[PDB]
Amino acid sequence: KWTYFGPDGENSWSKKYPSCGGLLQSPIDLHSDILQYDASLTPLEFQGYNLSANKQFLLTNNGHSVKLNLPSDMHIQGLQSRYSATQLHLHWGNPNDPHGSEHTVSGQHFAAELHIVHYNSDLYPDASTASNKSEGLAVLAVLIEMGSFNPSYDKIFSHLQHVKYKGQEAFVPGFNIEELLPERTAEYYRYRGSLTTPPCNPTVLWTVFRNPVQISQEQLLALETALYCTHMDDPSPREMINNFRQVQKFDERLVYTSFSQ
Amino acid sequence: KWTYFGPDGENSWSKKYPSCGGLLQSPIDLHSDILQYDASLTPLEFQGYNLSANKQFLLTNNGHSVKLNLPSDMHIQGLQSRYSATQLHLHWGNPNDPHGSEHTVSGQHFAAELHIVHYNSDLYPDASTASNKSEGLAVLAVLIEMGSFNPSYDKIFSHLQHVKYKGQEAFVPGFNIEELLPERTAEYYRYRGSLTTPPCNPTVLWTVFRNPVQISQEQLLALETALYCTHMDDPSPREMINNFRQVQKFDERLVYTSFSQ
Ligand SMILES: NS(=O)(=O)c1ccc(C(=O)CSc2ncccn2)cc1Cl
Ligand SMILES: NS(=O)(=O)c1ccc(C(=O)CSc2ncccn2)cc1Cl
Ligand SMILES: [Zn+2]
Ligand SMILES: [Zn+2]
Repeated sequence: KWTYFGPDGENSWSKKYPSCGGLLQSPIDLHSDILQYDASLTPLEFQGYNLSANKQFLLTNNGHSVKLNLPSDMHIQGLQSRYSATQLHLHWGNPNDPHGSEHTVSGQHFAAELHIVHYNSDLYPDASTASNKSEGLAVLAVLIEMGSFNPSYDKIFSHLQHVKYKGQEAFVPGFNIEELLPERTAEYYRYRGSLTTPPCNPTVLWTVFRNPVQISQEQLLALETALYCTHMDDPSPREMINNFRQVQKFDERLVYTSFSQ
Repeated sequence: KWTYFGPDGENSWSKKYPSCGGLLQSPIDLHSDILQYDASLTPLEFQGYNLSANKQFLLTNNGHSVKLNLPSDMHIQGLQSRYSATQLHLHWGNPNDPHGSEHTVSGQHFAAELHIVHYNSDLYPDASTASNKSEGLAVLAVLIEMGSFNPSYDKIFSHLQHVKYKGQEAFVPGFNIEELLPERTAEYYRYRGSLTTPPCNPTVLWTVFRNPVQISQEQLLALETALYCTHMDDPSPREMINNFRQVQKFDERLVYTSFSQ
């Protein structure tokens, strides 16, 4: 029942979820004083991302974001264990303030952010089990800016009116998830952090790509107006808007970059 | 006991201090989309700021900042009530990331920030009693950046070595506190917010001057390195660094400015 707004908003999540008040919290502001190039951050490879258009994948409103379940044969190659996909979801702002990324760069929000959540399948049976274990999760984050219409993100957004309320589910035909990543995926920021939602487990290896992708103003408006945190029949509806956490203190951490300049 | 780092850091303040998770929280990012010129915002008058050079004022390290006590005949004229001074103090970062103001401007931190705390003396007998009451407090905030040596800030900084550890004290001879204000004090941001420290009561009328002041690199490194949060005998000393709160969400609200151009 945590939220992003009001009594149950983010400054109160530590009252029920202790790790939200603990170390290694995400998101953070990516700024020069804390960046250091690391030549050992070699390119990731995205395997099994081209999902069959003849198969379908479950989209669900979970009361906090919209998530698409992903198959465990989809994985990242190039980390020190195989990380297999489990779901992707987004964070965004609202129609009058389309500035709802979680990570910021030199103090600036992007319009929205996509997280593709993977868990260490070499060591764990599922993401749920991985989530409270050492380097159990790895997230790929894409910063999203207002720009051109994006047909690939639209393969998710064209289903939003069928998942408006908490608990609703819809099926999305498979498409190539790598089309949601930006240009030059070899350039990224890497750091050790946490889930950005309760229970804020400090068990995530973050990769934030350097380059944003664009979606249009109309696609942002659809995402910002389609969805509710609450059930269909709730007499106290709450719009799913501004579902991003503020940046966190970077208390002694560095962020490592695969690009020098 | 509340701190800015570790288990007792800002995400954890709302357990004991519930207003830290309530409405009207400060600090905030001051960015162009939420600014609105208000011609009602006339210049404040700083009355009794030229402190008798024949009086001494108590400087303390209270384990959270360095604070200078101020006399109640020093006040602001121009508000709906008279607001009398009680104390000033500062917030800063650390030498590896020397960007520790509390307010930001277009997403950017300044090096440090000075707050001159005043209370509504027309309504209340002292700042403690006013702190949790309607219209209780008014703070002037000066943004600080690195540049020229500043003799006036040195009137406080030259006593830092005497207040290294928590509980220590020193006496500062009176000087003209208006020298700590920037140029063109007619130009400011104004909004209703809260204490940025526990108990975070939403009872502060903020005035953040538009223009920063400068201190030298050596004065800024002194402020960042001079003080500890802990008592002198504490076998586990903690440096007093990064003593600023992260910015808070601020949606469907305006910050009024005395300047348009
Ligand atoms: N916003 S984010 O940080 O990318 C994030 C959001 C939700 C989840 C999960 O729910 C993973 S499954 C789980 N996690 C904790 C406790 C039981 N199950 C994981 C991640 Cl990495
Ligand atoms: N950082 S800040 O927001 O300028 C701020 C910091 C501390 C104090 C006080 O200590 C006011 S006196 C007091 N406050 C709360 C409880 C008992 N006494 C007041 C303000 Cl406005
Ligand atoms: Zn996320
Ligand atoms: Zn302060």
